Amino acid sequence: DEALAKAKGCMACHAIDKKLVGPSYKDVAKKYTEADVPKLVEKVKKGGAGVWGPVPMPPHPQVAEADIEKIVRWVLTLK
Ligand code: HEC
Repeated sequence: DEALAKAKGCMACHAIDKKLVGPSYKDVAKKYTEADVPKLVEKVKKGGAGVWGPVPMPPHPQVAEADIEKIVRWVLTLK
């Protein structure tokens, strides 16, 4: 949910309705659906670049994959 995203440092680089370093969560929800959850979860975990730009999202080797999936399913409901 939102409190979890913020507890895991996500909202330093992402906001619901505007762009910061990474895409807005509303743009992420517009690009993907619940079909894509497994793919997004790997991206947050392993990090990486190129889908939205050249600046990489760092890996998250110490955030539980269960928590990441929670944040990701919530991101996707922001329409
Ligand atoms: C900067 C220090 C970041 C923090 C911390 C987090 N994210 Fe991020 N994210 C960042 C960038 C620069 C990008 C674009 C990467 C690219 O391919 O261009 C992203 C991307 C995402 C995405 C979209 C993934 C994709 O479309 O391939 C999601 C769903 C996302 N980020 C979620 C997310 C979560 C849940 C974070 C906290 C656990 C998190 N990000 C941190 C920059 C940064």
